[PDB]
Amino acid sequence: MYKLVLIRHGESTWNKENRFTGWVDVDLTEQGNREARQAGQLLKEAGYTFDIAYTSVLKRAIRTLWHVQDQMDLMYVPVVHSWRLNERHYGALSGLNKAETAAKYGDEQVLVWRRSYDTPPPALEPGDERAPYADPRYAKVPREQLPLTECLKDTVARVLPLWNESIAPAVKAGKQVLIAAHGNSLRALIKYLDGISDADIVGLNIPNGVPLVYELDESLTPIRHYYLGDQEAIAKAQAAVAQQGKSA
Repeated sequence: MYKLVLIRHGESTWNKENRFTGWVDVDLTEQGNREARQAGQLLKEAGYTFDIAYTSVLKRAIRTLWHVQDQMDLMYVPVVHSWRLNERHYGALSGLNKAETAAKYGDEQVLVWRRSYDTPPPALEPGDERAPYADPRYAKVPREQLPLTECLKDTVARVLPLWNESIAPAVKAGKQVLIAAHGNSLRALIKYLDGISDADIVGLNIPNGVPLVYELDESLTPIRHYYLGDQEAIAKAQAAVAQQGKSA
């Protein structure tokens, strides 16, 4: 039997301004910093330790890891930073206000864009400032593998290699692993690990900064999973995540 812990980054500046983020590299707010610190305390008090962590190349996930490593006294552990754990790419929605966007296109359309399995948001133009091609983070990724937008199904295809080739072998080797990442990239990994159907993944929302522990059998199949923390604080967290709602 093995344990794997997962954590969405703490509140970001764009979670607060209610803007679709994707691969735009925004930072944590003070509240997001505190969420991260608190997740570290919670794991330290529960006795958890880690031998290795995996995260994205986006600083909001990475600063969340930093805060967890700091409160846990694990600043020395190996960290693999991978573009494959990047938040699902939000195309030409990136930067737009989610409420103003539901007001223009329909609340339905915005639910498709945020939560469906296989519908992509509209794509960036290839010369959009926000396209990834000049970014040194992705200098080694061949150009055709880089998205201008992504549906969740693409996020799954992009995450699995890291899991098959690196994270699964770490877990089996006996390493105690933390993955600090993003709402939708974690939705995607969970969809694979739990065998959640295309239909059912629509409703899964993951709150900011709450450790989520998978217990895995020897074949890496989930036995159970649970959040750590106040179950009330977090039902409220997931209730706020439902903010694809139009404004006045």
